[PDB]
Amino acid sequence: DFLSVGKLELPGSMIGAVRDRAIDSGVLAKLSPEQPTIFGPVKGAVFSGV
Amino acid sequence: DFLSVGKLELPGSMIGAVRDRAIDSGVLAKLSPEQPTIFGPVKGAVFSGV
Repeated sequence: DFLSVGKLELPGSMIGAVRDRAIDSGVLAKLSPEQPTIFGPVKGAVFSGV
Repeated sequence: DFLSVGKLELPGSMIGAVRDRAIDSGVLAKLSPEQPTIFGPVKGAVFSGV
Protein backbone atom coordinates (compact mmCIF):
# COMPACT_ATOMS: atom_id res chain seq x y z
CA ASP A 1 0.00 0.00 0.00
CA PHE A 2 3.00 2.26 0.58
CA LEU A 3 6.79 2.50 0.74
CA SER A 4 8.16 1.24 4.06
CA VAL A 5 11.49 0.75 5.83
CA GLY A 6 11.52 -3.01 5.24
CA LYS A 7 12.41 -2.59 1.57
CA LEU A 8 15.22 -0.24 2.57
CA GLU A 9 17.12 -2.81 4.64
CA LEU A 10 18.90 -0.79 7.32
CA PRO A 11 22.13 -2.09 8.91
CA GLY A 12 21.58 -0.65 12.39
CA SER A 13 23.98 0.75 14.96
CA MET A 14 26.40 -0.39 17.67
CA ILE A 15 26.41 0.61 21.34
CA GLY A 16 29.12 -1.79 22.51
CA ALA A 17 30.09 -1.28 26.13
CA VAL A 18 29.68 0.85 29.24
CA ARG A 19 33.00 2.17 30.55
CA ASP A 20 32.47 1.53 34.27
CA ARG A 21 30.56 -1.47 35.60
CA ALA A 22 30.87 -2.72 39.17
CA ILE A 23 33.05 -5.84 39.32
CA ASP A 24 33.56 -8.14 42.33
CA SER A 25 37.33 -8.13 41.75
CA GLY A 26 39.28 -8.68 44.96
CA VAL A 27 38.14 -8.12 48.55
CA LEU A 28 41.42 -8.92 50.34
CA ALA A 29 43.16 -5.88 48.88
CA LYS A 30 40.69 -3.83 50.94
CA LEU A 31 41.53 -5.26 54.36
CA SER A 32 45.33 -5.10 54.26
CA PRO A 33 48.12 -3.15 52.47
CA GLU A 34 49.88 -4.65 49.45
CA GLN A 35 53.51 -4.70 50.69
CA PRO A 36 55.26 -5.21 47.32
CA THR A 37 58.63 -6.99 47.35
CA ILE A 38 61.42 -8.36 45.16
CA PHE A 39 60.99 -11.72 43.42
CA GLY A 40 61.81 -14.70 45.62
CA PRO A 41 60.52 -16.39 48.80
CA VAL A 42 59.37 -13.90 51.44
CA LYS A 43 60.11 -14.32 55.16
CA GLY A 44 59.04 -12.31 58.19
CA ALA A 45 58.68 -12.45 61.98
CA VAL A 46 55.61 -13.53 63.95
CA PHE A 47 54.98 -12.11 67.43
CA SER A 48 52.48 -14.42 69.12
CA GLY A 49 52.21 -14.36 72.91
CA VAL A 50 51.44 -11.60 75.39
CA ASP B 1 64.28 -19.14 78.00
CA PHE B 2 65.10 -16.43 75.46
CA LEU B 3 64.60 -15.27 71.86
CA SER B 4 67.03 -17.15 69.62
CA VAL B 5 67.96 -16.50 66.00
CA GLY B 6 67.17 -20.12 65.19
CA LYS B 7 63.39 -19.85 65.26
CA LEU B 8 63.73 -16.84 62.97
CA GLU B 9 65.16 -18.71 59.97
CA LEU B 10 67.40 -16.12 58.33
CA PRO B 11 67.73 -15.81 54.53
CA GLY B 12 71.30 -14.58 54.04
CA SER B 13 73.45 -12.87 51.42
CA MET B 14 74.64 -13.60 47.88
CA ILE B 15 78.37 -13.71 47.13
CA GLY B 16 77.61 -13.52 43.42
CA ALA B 17 78.02 -15.67 40.32
CA VAL B 18 81.46 -17.13 39.65
CA ARG B 19 82.52 -19.23 36.67
CA ASP B 20 84.56 -22.33 37.57
CA ARG B 21 87.11 -22.39 34.75
CA ALA B 22 88.67 -19.71 32.58
CA ILE B 23 87.08 -19.73 29.13
CA ASP B 24 88.85 -21.80 26.46
CA SER B 25 87.37 -19.93 23.49
CA GLY B 26 89.64 -20.61 20.52
CA VAL B 27 93.06 -21.16 18.97
CA LEU B 28 92.38 -21.12 15.23
CA ALA B 29 91.61 -17.40 15.53
CA LYS B 30 95.08 -16.71 16.93
CA LEU B 31 97.20 -18.79 14.54
CA SER B 32 95.49 -18.09 11.21
CA PRO B 33 93.94 -14.61 10.72
CA GLU B 34 90.27 -14.83 9.72
CA GLN B 35 89.77 -14.00 6.04
CA PRO B 36 86.01 -13.39 5.65
CA THR B 37 84.19 -13.98 2.35
CA ILE B 38 80.67 -13.81 0.95
CA PHE B 39 78.21 -16.66 1.41
CA GLY B 40 78.72 -19.81 -0.65
CA PRO B 41 81.42 -22.46 -1.14
CA VAL B 42 85.12 -21.71 -1.47
CA LYS B 43 87.60 -23.35 -3.82
CA GLY B 44 91.29 -23.09 -4.63
CA ALA B 45 93.79 -24.54 -7.09
CA VAL B 46 97.07 -26.12 -5.99
CA PHE B 47 99.98 -26.59 -8.40
CA SER B 48 102.32 -29.22 -6.96
CA GLY B 49 105.56 -30.77 -8.17
CA VAL B 50 108.37 -29.73 -10.50
